[PDB]
Amino acid sequence: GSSGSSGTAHGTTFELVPTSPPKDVTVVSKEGKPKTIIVNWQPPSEANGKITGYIIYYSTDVNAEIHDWVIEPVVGNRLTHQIQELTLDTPYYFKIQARNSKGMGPMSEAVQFRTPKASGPSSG
Repeated sequence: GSSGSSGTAHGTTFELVPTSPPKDVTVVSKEGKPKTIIVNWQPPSEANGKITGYIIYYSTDVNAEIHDWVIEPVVGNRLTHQIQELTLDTPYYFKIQARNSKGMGPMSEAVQFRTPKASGPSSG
């Protein structure tokens, strides 16, 4: 594997951010609430190191610069996130990433998910 001696096995001497995109990227819609949607995902196999949290990006535009893209930081190292108060009949692009004690990594391909539609005056 590599060349080097061993002695002070007091953990790692250095960490390497997750330079790999997440897996199990799915985007569903809330039951009853069209303006609300749930985004699930899973940690990458590489996982050069450990995990502490995740970040999701979403914006009406797709060609827009990450700068414009909003940052939805997830707490409790959660693998799922919910976004309410959104627009209907509009193509929204979502992105999921993995960040650890060190930092964040590369974002996955833009997930195009067409928002649902309100069917019936009843909801709840």
